[PDB]
Amino acid sequence: GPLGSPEFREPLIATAVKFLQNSRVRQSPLATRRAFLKKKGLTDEEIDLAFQQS
Amino acid sequence: GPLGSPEFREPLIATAVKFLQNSRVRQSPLATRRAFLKKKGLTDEEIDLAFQQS
Ligand SMILES: CCCCCCCCCCOP(=O)([O-])OCC[N+](C)(C)C
Repeated sequence: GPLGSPEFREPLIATAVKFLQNSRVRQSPLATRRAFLKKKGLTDEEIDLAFQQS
Repeated sequence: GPLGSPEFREPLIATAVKFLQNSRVRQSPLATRRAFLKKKGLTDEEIDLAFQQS
């Protein structure tokens, strides 16, 4: 968010990448994968970046 | 937060541990360190765990 720092967002993005590459996760619909990352507190941009990197 | 999976919260807690171990950070008042982590999106439960592991 607007008052946060990259240091604390970067591990969430990194985990999200590993999440999106995981064989269990990949069996769920794209929207469900995105909703899961949203419930993890990731911003729309962070989710989009995770998908790019995955 | 409570809805987060350990897969995502543990790496964040790990990041908070590194934060709390930092020499400059340790110079700041306790309340300031906790509040900094709160504005990063950690809950008191997660901050307590960070301190526990620090
Ligand atoms: C390496 C990444 C693989 C992650 C693959 C993870 C598979 C999802 C498991 C379902 O998660 P959850 O139960 O919503 O979260 C746990 C949070 N609590 C149980 C609500 C407290």
